[PDB]
Amino acid sequence: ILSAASNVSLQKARTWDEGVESKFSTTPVNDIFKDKKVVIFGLPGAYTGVCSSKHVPPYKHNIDKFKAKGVDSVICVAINDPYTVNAWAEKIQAKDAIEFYGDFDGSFHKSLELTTDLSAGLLGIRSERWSAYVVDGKVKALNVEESPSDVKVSGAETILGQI
Amino acid sequence: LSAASNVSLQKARTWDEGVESKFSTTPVNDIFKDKKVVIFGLPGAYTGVCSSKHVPPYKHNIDKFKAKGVDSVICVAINDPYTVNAWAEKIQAKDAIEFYGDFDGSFHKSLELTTDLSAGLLGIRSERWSAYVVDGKVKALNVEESPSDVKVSGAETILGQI
Repeated sequence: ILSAASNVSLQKARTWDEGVESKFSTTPVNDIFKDKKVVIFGLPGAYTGVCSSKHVPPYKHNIDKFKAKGVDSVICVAINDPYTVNAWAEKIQAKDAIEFYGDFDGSFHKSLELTTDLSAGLLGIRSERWSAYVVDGKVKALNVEESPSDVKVSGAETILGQI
Repeated sequence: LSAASNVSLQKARTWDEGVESKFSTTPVNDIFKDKKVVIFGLPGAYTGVCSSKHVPPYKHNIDKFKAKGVDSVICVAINDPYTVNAWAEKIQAKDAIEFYGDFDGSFHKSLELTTDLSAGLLGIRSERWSAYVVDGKVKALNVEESPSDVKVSGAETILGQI
């Protein structure tokens, strides 16, 4: 726990991905942010509110503009097991354009203090809706929606204008 | 205090739906009270051999169940209700089987049916089980030895126990 803001995300956590493929390997956060320009956005979770409606698409549609700015990878993370994140990623044909990761522990977001209680909505403790541009592990730009159901500042359009 | 042949009736509640705003939840009484219920739980939506060998058999024998007087056949899992639904739709299992969620895990925790599946990248989930409950009392209980096995919680078995 330590409010993300413009610091070094590098905390010994790790995230997931796949589609029920047996080995269960996971990706250390270093392999994701070290020596790379990363655009990453998180959301309440697969199959929820306005995630798979207004949040994800914009990133897929501007995948080129991102790479044009030198972005190494554009990733979507969510506190969902990697198998559901994938089912969902397939459903909205967002894979191949955006790298989807899971954070079933919620440990990734917990280390950045980006978890919020969405038990009223019938989802457990989840992540807030955010986006950030991280260079070699350092947060150059951070956007956290005031309300997880809003897509006012974590959209692709915004972060893009910040790189 | 694991489940065995007792009264499931514990003040918990389960879910369902498909991102429809009201967020109502179903009290366990409304589910088991005065009814013959066949219920089976599994590790979770989009996992191992759940949506492959476990669910189908129940859908395919939905008639035989009702023939025996079963009021409802339900599938429960520690997944939010929106994912359970996405999954239920995907495997065209709805309309045949009532799918519920247990995001709290509270339902299974009260029956001591939770197991740690962190190695498989799923959090704390439920074991793979099936049970026939009459007016809240467990007349038959089947808990797989290993959550990945479908040896005793299948539809075929529970059916032969009603």
